[PDB]
Amino acid sequence: HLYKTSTSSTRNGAVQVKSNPRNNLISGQRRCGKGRNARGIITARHRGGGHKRLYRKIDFRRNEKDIYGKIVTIEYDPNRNAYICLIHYGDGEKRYILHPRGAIIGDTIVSGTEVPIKMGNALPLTDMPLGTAIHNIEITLGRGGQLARAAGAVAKLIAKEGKSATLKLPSGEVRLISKNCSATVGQVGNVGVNQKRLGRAGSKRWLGKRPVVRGVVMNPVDHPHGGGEGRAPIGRKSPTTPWGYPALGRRSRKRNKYSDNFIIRR
RNA sequence: AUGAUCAGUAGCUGGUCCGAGAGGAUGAUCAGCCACACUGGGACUGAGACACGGCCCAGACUCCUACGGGAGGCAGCAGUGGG
RNA sequence: GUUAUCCGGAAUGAUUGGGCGUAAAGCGUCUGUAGGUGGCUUUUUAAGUCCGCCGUCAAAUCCCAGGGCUCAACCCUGGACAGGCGGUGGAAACUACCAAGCUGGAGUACGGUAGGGGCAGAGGGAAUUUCCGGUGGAGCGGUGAAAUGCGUAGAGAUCGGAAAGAACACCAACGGCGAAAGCACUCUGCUGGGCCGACACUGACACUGAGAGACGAAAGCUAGGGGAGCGAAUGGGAUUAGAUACCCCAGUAGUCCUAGCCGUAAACGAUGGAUACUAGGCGCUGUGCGUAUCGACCCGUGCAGUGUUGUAGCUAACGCGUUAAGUAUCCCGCCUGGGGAGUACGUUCGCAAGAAUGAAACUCAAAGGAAUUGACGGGGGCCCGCACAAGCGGUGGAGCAUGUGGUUUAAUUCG
RNA sequence: GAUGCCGAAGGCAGGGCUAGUGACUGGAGUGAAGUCGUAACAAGGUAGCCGUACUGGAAGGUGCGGCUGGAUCA
RNA sequence: GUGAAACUAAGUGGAGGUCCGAACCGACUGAUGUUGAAGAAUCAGCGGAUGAGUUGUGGUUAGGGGUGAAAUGCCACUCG
RNA sequence: AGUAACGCAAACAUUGGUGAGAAUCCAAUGCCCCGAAAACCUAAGGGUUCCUCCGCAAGGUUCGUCCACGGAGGGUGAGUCAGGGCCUAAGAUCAGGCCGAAAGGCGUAGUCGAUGGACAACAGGUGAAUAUUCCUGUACUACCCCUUGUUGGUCCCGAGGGACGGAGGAGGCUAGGUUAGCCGAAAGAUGGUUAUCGGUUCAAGGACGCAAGGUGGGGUAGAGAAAAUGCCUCGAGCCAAUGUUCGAGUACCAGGCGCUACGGCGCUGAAGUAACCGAUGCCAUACUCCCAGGAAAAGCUCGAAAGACCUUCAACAAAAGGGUACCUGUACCCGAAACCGACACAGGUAGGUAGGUAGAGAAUACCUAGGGGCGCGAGACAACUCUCUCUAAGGAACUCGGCAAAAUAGCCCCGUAACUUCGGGAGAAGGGGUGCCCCCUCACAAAGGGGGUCGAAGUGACCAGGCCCGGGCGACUGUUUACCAAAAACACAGGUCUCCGCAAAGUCGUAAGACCAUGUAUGGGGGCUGACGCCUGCC
RNA sequence: CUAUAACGGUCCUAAGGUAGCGAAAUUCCUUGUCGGGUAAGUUCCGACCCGCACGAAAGGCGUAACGAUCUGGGCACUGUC
RNA sequence: UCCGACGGUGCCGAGUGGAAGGGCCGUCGCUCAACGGAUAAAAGUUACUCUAGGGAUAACAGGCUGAUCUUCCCCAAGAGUUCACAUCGACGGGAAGGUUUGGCACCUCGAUGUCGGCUCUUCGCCACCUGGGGCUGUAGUAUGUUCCAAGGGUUGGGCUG
Repeated sequence: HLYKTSTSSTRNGAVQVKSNPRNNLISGQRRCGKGRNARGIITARHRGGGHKRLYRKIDFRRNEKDIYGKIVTIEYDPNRNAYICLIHYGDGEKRYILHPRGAIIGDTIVSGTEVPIKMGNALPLTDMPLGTAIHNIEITLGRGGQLARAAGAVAKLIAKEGKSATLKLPSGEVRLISKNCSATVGQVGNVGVNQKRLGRAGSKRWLGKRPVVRGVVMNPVDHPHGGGEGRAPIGRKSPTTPWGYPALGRRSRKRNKYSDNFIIRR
């Protein structure tokens, strides 16, 4: 840790120390996915089970404009770890929005064109100096996708660029997307919240997904490779079904091809 | 902590040896005091020793035996063995 | 006579008697409890201290004077001493206690000054690298030479634009600030210390300080970010007898930020802090004054800071020299041969790497400091010989003479 | 006499501490002055050393920070 | 106790796939059986036991295909 | 071969009745076993196997006047229970439509389907077999219509309320139990005993809404948005186990009086209170804490640009009137021999109630209620086999292996090594006491501290770890070859490499569609490795 | 002084196995050798070591606790003998 | 062999006249070697195994046979101080027995369970001990060798299956 509110670390005593939640909810939920990795005919792509899910919620695109706000209190949501608060616009529109950084006390929070740049709400990139700290960009002028993982959701820019295309995605290198888009302009979601360690699985891993490791475990049928006294013919192409883990490369197009540039591969 | 407790070592002092002195090292002989006297423990007698040459019990040794059972201990003087 | 053993020689633990810039030695720097020390006046106490006296300090040793064994050793009279402790009757300057003050100590307020002091948040300029596009050509990069590498899927160079990180020229100065470490582009916000000046006020409320608490260059470590350049490691090229170095082309951790941790350095002025004194000549910052300051300036008076053929003095010498290792006082830390060691063991601290405290056996008789003479130097300054350079001829090639090694031989004699 | 308290000899379990010893093993001090380098001392010829980190037959090399008990006109 | 912090000594509280042990679940070892009670379990011991635990009911995937902490087991006393 | 077997080792016999005959039928006197069970109730399934009167060749691995056997009759009567009926999850189907050779797949409006949610009573008595349904006493809910009072009502809704989750830690209170009082009976076949045994019950509804550690009102104004934003005047509402009354000056009830085919029915019928201690029960769908922060709809309530309605129809309430509340199952069994396994095979199988004594305990052992003796016996009784007791000296010396046994195994207290990421091992190891009575209080529910005393033994019964040392491997818990191997196998978290800014990669599919994520590179997917510590070289 | 011979020379490769460990569940001959345990022990433990085919995350070297794991020893208790 | 290239030959050539093609004469292409050559073109495992058959085809074992192995014996230079044979005995030879190592693989793969230990034995012999004898470089006490004879008896543990 390097910032305040250090992550609690359960000292030794008995391998690990699970827990038992207990809270309340107030509307703002449909039912969320509750069928486990399936399809109705074939599970497809194994690894995925365990209960403890539900609770979906919404609010992403944000069509509201020049409307003040007031972040009431903070709140956490399953799956994605980066808070979501509950805010409270000047008028009284019940929403959530991705919890920026320095807030909780309400702060400003406001969307629309020509608004105070800091970490309010939606704000068209068309009106942005450099953009050293955005948040969640959108492929189009209406969606709210891309890096929605508030935590670590970073994507610098290139000061002022024409042709209506900039954005500097993290591990995704740099690409070109419409400029007529908007974002929360937060680019924050706490990094220490994910800095913590799982522990030793059991009551922390399975409670979210089935075993992630498979191993050779022999059996030429159960897996493209296997057999032998104990060792495994690794490297000799052993991916589940013609895959190819040694890079190779994918995603091939010609017309609607990738508009990303630079993209270094070391 | 102006240092308890613990561990190693040791009788104390008057004095002795050295040193110009201070100090340092010791305290054999003579004398005062303390402690012990086969080892551990205990009491009795008596003004006083719970007492080398007193008693009782236990232990390790030495010696006697009709082995049933008993007798001793110089860290008093002179001496023996041993070191 | 030898050996053993204590003391002396050892002012080599020094209380009388020593030291810590370089020889062993100030802990890396502050704050601060206990402890040690503490300005000036009067009164008082008089505990310490001092005077006298009364007890005890056994005798015998030791010492002084005097006796007896024919001397002496030895024995012996009296005295001295037993440096101490307690008590009583005094003395009162000093130290200490108590009371009332004073002020030069120290502290505070008022008004100003300088500074990279510190923390946080912004913003500014050059350059480097990278991405895209234009122009254009075959070379570029690099070295003592080269090569690896980048190049005609066309770099470099050049121009336009973008992204990003770090440090921030000049001013910078023998400068300044800070306890130390350390800290410099500009701005704002909060904040510490130092200094001067007419003063106003308290009033010694002080100094130092084991333990303890806090701060710590860089490197390193934990978690999360960032990453232009540089660059441990590592991979190639080159050099070389070899180089798993120096040098060349790349390059990871790291270097940067937040938080926590480790606490070490020629943490060096290698000379701990505080105070009072002792010859002088030049360089900063505040303030007073100087025909009305007519001026760049002139004459003082304080803080901090260099050099000095720096004097006395001090020092082994080098050197220091009122910011002295000069003359003194207060208190704390440290050393008392070299190697082994600042390691081993144990305790404590740490995530780890390790830090702190700290031995002995054995072994040598030497380690070490300054300075002196000379030599040496792929150190410097200046100078002389075919010494080089300028030039001619020659050797090493050839046949032959001769000398020497090696070989051979009974010897192929010796130097 | 019996009984009870205290109680030495002696007995049991588990620790601390100390001396001796121990396959094997680390570092260190010496002796022929052997083998491979020559790292330091004159800028010893990439100045040296201190702390720290990594690497290497070895002396040692390299990075960062710092000092000079560094030569030189820089 | 420190200027304020970490610290420490009680109490409170309460976590831990924790410890012991029934129901339950899962089953290592020995014996009795193995034309047996039973086409394989019982008896005397053992492991787990608020847990990635277990169970009742219903549904979704099913063979060259599904599922699988994959034994290539299982897919209803059969099966790579 | 007529050998074995006649199916857990919870033994059985006797006096009578009936019959041709009965050890196993029935009746009576007992033994014995179980006692959170081989009791009862209920779901699934089964499904008439329940009851009664008869018969029995076959089915009951003995007979049988016995039977869940056969052959004839009789018997499941609730608007409140349950299933239909409203609503809804996984999921199925699914107009038009999107797709696919045909077939068909997928999928929405909409429409089905639960172990989910939503209105309403019990206590007695009666019958050979049923009963919260028959009967008696006392109550409740919803709809329609009517009467009275008041008031504006009003869709496939908006909003509120419904939707419940973990674990852990306090108190009260209830089932129920014990003691005492009271009532009734017996006061007694070896001594003593005027005191022994039994009962002491009692539901909903309604009122009460219970000294309470559960959970800020009200009024006015606002064309965009509004889980809403500003003032004023006073501050004291919901939810809720239990108890106390009415309900029961009743019924029930020990025990009698009569009858009796003797199984059982009529009549009558006293006491019916208090104190102490409860639980994994209830208020706690709570609260505290914590985090892997964990269904939907309807019923209900309220509001609806007061659109449609508009002296109306309706809404609320009152008589807590009157009428109505249609259709089915509901017998028996149900960790049981009528269920699932070919049988009456000790195998397997969800939920609920569940007492006394000792004990922490639904442990264990012995007793209640209640349910059984498991359906071949009697003698003999040697070898041998199966399940066990007790066993001189020594002691594993057996053996592939101390397998199998034995033993250890209670609580409190004292004490406890190497090592440690120092959480542990430490329930190490190794010891002592705890019985009973009396006294201190002639009880402060226990416990402790003294004294005295009994037996060989005092957790003395059941129940109830064996410990220590060194070493290989896997960190561990967990999972796995369901019916011989469950292990250093597998799994696990940690680390790293690689692919994807996406209608994803990738997986299912000829397609559509869809899973993967309504997430998103501290995401996710695939491979190897795989706790941590020191490290992970050259090519 | 034998061995050792760290040194050197030479041939062959992409580079030629570093640290640690090693007769270890992976060295046939090794029933190995030395030392400890036993009256005796090809079993086990501690080392040396000439590891025939140990070896760095298809992991190497350690490692508290944990496991109905595998191997060996001792005490109490056992006719298991 | 078949598939094909090309020349010659008016042989034929599906309406006719030609042609393509075919036929005939002549030649060429195939480590087609596993070469009387199955394809133009095709390597392994199966301790998961399954099925059809046989011992005419193996493994344990019986049997035939049996060089090797075991035992005994002949000639005999020498060792044993001397001396060949108390004992032993080189260079070679002849047999018995039969449990070793093999061949055979004759009878059994519509099957006869491998080793070892434990329990309980049976027989023979060139029996180690007890008994009766010869020689002895056997003094005695004890041994060496040989002959008859087994009547009987003939061990407990550490380690390893």
